[PDB]
Amino acid sequence: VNPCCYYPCQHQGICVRFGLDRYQCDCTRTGYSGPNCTIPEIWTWLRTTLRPSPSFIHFLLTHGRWLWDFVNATFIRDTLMRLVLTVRSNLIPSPPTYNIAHDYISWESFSNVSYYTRILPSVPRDCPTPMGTKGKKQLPDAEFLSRRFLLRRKFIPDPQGTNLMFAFFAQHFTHQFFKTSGKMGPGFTKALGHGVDLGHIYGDNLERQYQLRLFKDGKLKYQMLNGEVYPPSVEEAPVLMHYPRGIPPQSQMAVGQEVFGLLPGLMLYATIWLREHQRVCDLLKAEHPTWGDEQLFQTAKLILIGETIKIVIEEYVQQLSGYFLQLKFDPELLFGAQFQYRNRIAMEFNQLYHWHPLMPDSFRVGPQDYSYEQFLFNTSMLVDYGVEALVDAFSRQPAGRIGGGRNIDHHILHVAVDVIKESRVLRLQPFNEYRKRFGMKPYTSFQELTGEKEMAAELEELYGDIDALEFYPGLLLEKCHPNSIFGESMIEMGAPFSLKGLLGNPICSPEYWKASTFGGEVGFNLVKTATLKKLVCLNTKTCPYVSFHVPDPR
Amino acid sequence: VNPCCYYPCQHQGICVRFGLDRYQCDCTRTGYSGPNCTIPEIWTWLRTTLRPSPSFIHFLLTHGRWLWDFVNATFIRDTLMRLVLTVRSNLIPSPPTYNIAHDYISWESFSNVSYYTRILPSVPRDCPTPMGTKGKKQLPDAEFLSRRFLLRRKFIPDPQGTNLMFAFFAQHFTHQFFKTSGKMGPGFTKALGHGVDLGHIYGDNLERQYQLRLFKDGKLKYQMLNGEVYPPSVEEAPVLMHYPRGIPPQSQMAVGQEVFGLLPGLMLYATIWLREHQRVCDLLKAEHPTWGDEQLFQTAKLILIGETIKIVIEEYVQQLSGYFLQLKFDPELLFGAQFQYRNRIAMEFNQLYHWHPLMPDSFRVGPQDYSYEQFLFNTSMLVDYGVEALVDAFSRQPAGRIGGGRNIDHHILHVAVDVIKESRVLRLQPFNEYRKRFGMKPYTSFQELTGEKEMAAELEELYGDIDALEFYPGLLLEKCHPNSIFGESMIEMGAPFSLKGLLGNPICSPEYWKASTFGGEVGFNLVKTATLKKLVCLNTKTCPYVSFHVPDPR
Ligand code: HEM
Ligand code: HEM
Repeated sequence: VNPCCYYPCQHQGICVRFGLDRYQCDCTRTGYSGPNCTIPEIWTWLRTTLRPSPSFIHFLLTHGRWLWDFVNATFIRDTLMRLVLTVRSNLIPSPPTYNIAHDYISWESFSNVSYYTRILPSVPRDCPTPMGTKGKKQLPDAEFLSRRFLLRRKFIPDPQGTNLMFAFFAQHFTHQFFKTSGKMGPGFTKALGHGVDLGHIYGDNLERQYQLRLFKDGKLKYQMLNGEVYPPSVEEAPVLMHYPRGIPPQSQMAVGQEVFGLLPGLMLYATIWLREHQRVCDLLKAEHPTWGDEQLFQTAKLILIGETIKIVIEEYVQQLSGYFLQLKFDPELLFGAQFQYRNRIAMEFNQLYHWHPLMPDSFRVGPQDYSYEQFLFNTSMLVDYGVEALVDAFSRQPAGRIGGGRNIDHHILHVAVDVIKESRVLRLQPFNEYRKRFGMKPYTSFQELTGEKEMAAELEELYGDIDALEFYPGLLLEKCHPNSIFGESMIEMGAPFSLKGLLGNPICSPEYWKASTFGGEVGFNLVKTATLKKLVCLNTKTCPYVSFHVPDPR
Repeated sequence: VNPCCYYPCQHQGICVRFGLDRYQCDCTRTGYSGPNCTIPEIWTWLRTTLRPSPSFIHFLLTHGRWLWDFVNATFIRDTLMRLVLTVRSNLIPSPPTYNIAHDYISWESFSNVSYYTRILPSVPRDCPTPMGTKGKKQLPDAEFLSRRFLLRRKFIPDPQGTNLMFAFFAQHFTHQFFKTSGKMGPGFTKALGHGVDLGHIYGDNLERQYQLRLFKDGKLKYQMLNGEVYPPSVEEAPVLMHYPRGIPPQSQMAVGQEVFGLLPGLMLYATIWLREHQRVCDLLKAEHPTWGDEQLFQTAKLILIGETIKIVIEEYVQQLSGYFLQLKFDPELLFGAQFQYRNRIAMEFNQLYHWHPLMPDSFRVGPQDYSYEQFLFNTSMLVDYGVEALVDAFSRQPAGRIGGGRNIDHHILHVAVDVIKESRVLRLQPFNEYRKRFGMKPYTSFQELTGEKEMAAELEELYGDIDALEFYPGLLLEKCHPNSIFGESMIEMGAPFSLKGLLGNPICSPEYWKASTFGGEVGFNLVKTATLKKLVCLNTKTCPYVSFHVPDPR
């Protein structure tokens, strides 16, 4: 009973439940027609039938680097880059649609921005299985799936050669828009602003942003330890910070994102970006002696946002895609498109970025391995080695494979367990529903999913139906592409959430991406040539190896 | 000293002050080039030179109704309507640009949404005149300009034949997005949501919205006086309401916008829309017996927003434009355009909608005139005459001319005085700067402005330079078009602020304007055929004369 439990409306048509026993699919401009939105318009049809396999497109982006050096040297770089942007971005709705409270559009869902859109509604709470129709009557014990399948047995490094500089960049970056409320529950972001507002550096709330500001030359407060510039102490900026009970204000560093006390990893980066902010303030001060503090501050936040979003497209995403296409951040590729410039980070996007397999077994800085119980919460390590050293270290140690399964180190394995349970509170739909939704074809067996027989078989025994595989488990347990860090679904589902958040940033709008926004060519060129090496090395007394890539191929 | 005081950058290029003594104009994609953004690209040029006079275009929209009956019967209705939408909407920046605190783009200006964008920055606080360069060293005494020029001498009715149903619709409507904070100051809207969020019916803050809700069938609370449905008392919904000290809870009606106790006018309408909400709830309940309260509520807010925004385009704006073009609200005209769906109501747009000249000398309901001291705060009048009667009355009494000057009745003349003083705190730029900005040509004399010699001459004596006429005074004192309620500037500056707020509503987005949003065809057709007569008459026991127009031409 309840027709919408059968997920009847295909090609993202919407199932509105009508009088009691019946329902209706709204196929408004889905490209399909008829009662379950399934008969293709001739165009719709032709497009889909000619669309090449995802797994195949991947290989073309990792086919002969010669041809791609040539394509990268022509304007086709720009064409394909525009096209990646448009095509991938169209899959994410704008304005936002639903949230935990509403599986319909409402104005509230549209304005209460403490919320996280979901792109697919809840499994209706009146369905037979907790997953709709198919599946076991009661889901697998989370604790169990994680120990049995997610847990690191033997460390598998990522084949693409990702290092911890990347692992930690990703952590830092992600934690400016993923900040689940806790005190309100799942759904609910405390990181309102919903994207690359650099609130991990400056604060999710103004009051804290003023607490971290110097209010001189547009600068941010800091402290000076040994030779260098390190974040101020909670002594000099009250701000808050989560630190294990019994750690003292003085020894705590005040940062922006309250969690970053947790590891050096997080702290390292927040130091680089504070140093970078100061630097930019001074160039801007030099340029405009009139400016005054507030304008220097705000213009600096804009440059650094421009920097962050360039480094992410041209270096971070270029590292984990592994495409030979040279990606580029040129906002102007979208000025001819019908693109909306706004973003709402989705709860599903939060599940998908739960990629803790990157974290290794121990942390080798210098020639000494550190345990997690030495690394996590170590307050001195940063100050002791200094930004230069740690960058080099993290740049050399490899990060783990994400996809494939059996790779979450036990110290953090509990997190993946909480993720699966949140999928459950969240009532996230099946995996495959999301597969369909992101333009992919559903798995017919776990054997197709995994790509082996042993796990697949037990997984089958547990879930009961491939059509009942939970979203996060399936994401992590799917077969990796060739010799890649994850497989098909991570890229096809993750990529649109990521490119809309990046290019849907107001800065990229024709209205804002003008040189004056940044304070004239000076500022504007700083965002236009930002580079990870430049970020680290211009703020360090000596340049280490800095890369998202593990060296030389060693 | 301070180059930007001379307003150097033409065609809305932006004057960034550089090292001390010098500055630079950023002409990024203005269509013009060179140091003050003045040399036209050949396209830019050709367009502008071929653009017909505004005053002329107006006459074409009030040229032979025969030709316009034919154009209205073809698809050209839709073409011109699309074109009005695109063309007018392009003049308003999206995302928002500045605010009182920032005359540069900043992320804060972009996210602290208690703010009101201004489309042109402040007169820099270091300029010689308070208006930049030109003008008297100290501005005209507000008190004086208003008594001398704004004040109603003899009532001039509006020639277009606008009535008080319109006067009060406009008041009600406007007060859902103009809610200056007071406790924070000028700048600062308490009506966050910035547009047609129907927060005048439902509340600017959720907590109050829950206080006004019944939480049964999606309905809103109410009370039953004599035969009809009237808003609940502050007794039954705490909510707040501004009522003159000493009025008791029971006699106060609880509404949504706290000010609406002030007049029957405001209350009358809030009664119609509460009755309309309930009605819609029931149709929706009838359609979907499954639905439950929250979804009925939210789907009703969406229908009523759709209604409000139709009635405004096809009836309200059609009444005060007086064009023979039949305007239409069809969101689909913009699905091919590059339109951004977001709005931020501007402080200037608040000044311009300060059009208090509509209010008459006394209020004749029935055959008895009421004084302002009988009308304002009269708690019984609504209940005493009932919605039916008052609609008829207000539908017959004519509203005053807006433009032209000398028409603000003394009882409310003080308001216009506060407006001019807020223009001053706000440091709003000259009038003409805004003229240029909205694609018009500046006045060379007050004589050109006004269109007579006596006021113009004294005005000149007071302001010192035509290029120093304050924005609101100039708006109200400019010569009315032919036999129209206001003149050129009110339409050319007001119209874009208005059409972006209307069509930049999320509901109009391709993502939302689907039948399901509204709950299937039923709901969707209610927004698609909404009419003022339907609004009033389907919620009243007997249909009066209902119009924005004064009858028959009498
Ligand atoms: C490889 C880098 C990492 C990435 C990309 C990553 C990503 C994430 C993300 C996206 C969240 C969700 C945040 C929210 O919405 O509130 C999260 C939560 C969490 N992560 Fe990580 N993380 C990483 C490394 C770590 C490490 C090293 C630890 C170990 C200290 C860790 C422990 C946790 C915990 C405890 C939570 C919050 C509690 C919970 O979800 O139940 N993460 N992580
Ligand atoms: C013809 C209909 C009217 C329109 C279109 C109109 C419009 C406005 C607007 C746009 C505001 C600004 C609201 C804000 O930002 O806070 C306002 C303020 C005000 N109006 Fe009206 N109004 C109308 C009739 C009236 C009447 C009849 C009165 C007399 C009781 C009145 C008295 C005021 C007062 C006292 C203020 C607030 C104080 C101030 O601005 O100093 N208005 N009006």
